[PDB]
Amino acid sequence: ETAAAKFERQHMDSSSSSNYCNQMMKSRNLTKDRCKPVNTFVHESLADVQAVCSQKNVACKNGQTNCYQSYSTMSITDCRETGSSKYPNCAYKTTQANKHIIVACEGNPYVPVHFDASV
Repeated sequence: ETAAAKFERQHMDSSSSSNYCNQMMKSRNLTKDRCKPVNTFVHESLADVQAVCSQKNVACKNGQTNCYQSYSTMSITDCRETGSSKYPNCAYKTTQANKHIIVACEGNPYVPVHFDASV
């Protein structure tokens, strides 16, 4: 699995409910080795998200310079692990929102490889 493929698996859902995160985090294998604390799914088309790599260049949280912020807000779902959540039964809080996304891009083709933040 490539870095680009991994990004699509972990963050893309172009296809809501209170149990969305509980179902999605498991189906996308984000709770295999451990309960991933937080994760975000983007409901926009792959083309629209891949297009962010040519948008607003901004600094990455880690200090690298290959991050890009979307010019338009995007429909996203933030997943956050609850306190009562215990592996292997990872429980998540599903929250829908419309915000600008920031992703790190790499390669040729230059595509998203890391979801940095939502603003």
